[PDB]
Amino acid sequence: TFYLFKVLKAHILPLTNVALNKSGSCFITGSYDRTCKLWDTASGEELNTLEGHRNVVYAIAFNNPYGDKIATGSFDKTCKLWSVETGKCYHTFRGHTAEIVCLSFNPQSTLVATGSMDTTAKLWDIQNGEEVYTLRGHSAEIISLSFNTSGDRIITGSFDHTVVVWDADTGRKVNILIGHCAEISSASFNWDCSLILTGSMDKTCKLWDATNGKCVATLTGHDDEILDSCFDYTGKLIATASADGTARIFSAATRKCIAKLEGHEGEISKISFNPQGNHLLTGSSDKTARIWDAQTGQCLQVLEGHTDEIFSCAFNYKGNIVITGSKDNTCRIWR
Repeated sequence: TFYLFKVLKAHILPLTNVALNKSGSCFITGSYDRTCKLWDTASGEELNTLEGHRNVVYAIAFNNPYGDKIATGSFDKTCKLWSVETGKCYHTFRGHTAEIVCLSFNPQSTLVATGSMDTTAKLWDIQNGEEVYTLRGHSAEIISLSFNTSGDRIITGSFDHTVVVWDADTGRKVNILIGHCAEISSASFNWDCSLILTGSMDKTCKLWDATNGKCVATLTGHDDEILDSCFDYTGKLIATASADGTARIFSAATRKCIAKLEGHEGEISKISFNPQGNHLLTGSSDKTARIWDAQTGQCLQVLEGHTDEIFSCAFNYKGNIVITGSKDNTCRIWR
């Protein structure tokens, strides 16, 4: 069971993304106010404010597990890198020829890979400051992010109905996953990193082999667009969020649908498992952030407080706390 603590209104102009640190201590918030602000979960104090960008900061993440540095991607040429210790601007990355919307880091806190709407992805060096490689293999916007454990590969999802699997080693395409009939929402690796789970706007979720890049499974059930898809910490199960307004739970190995999650008055935006793998969290357009059991299908709790749609919802890494970003430019914590 979860409850509201109090309310924290992050900004008054539109909020882009919410992301927490590994132990749950910290969560970052970006917005249309050209800024990224640094909040901690316990105090609620805005630790630092990250100013310097000339536009809306959209894609932000933590250096998790390490969580000692911050990168921010914005609606310009820019990617900036900060530390969490001090709020100053460290590294400069310019070169993308369109809005930068998707970024993620590498194992060992290597360097940074940025997915931008310039139809390209780029790898930039950080201890040094170089862009080292340009990943050109898409005909459309890159919107999704993933790194495999060990960081040998990077999968780039795009609006051209294709996933391209790059190798961080060479910087060339390993294989190109083809089969989706509409824009791809999300994609990430499982525990083994042998299988890739993709979702798309063509009512389908597809399950690919990481080895050769062959499509092992095609999952049916949703009646409209798919907005998100996820494995859990174990990789045994599969969760899919859709614009059908329903949430579906499959098997990794059997792929027969195990359960349907219903009770929604709206678009389902986000999906995520707890670190334990026993309940499941949903943020949606209607009134809600809701919590389900992965095996029942029953809604264990509906917890409210936001005044409009919820685009973000995530556990911390031991399921201690839950954080949600909404369209009312407010982030709420649930203990």
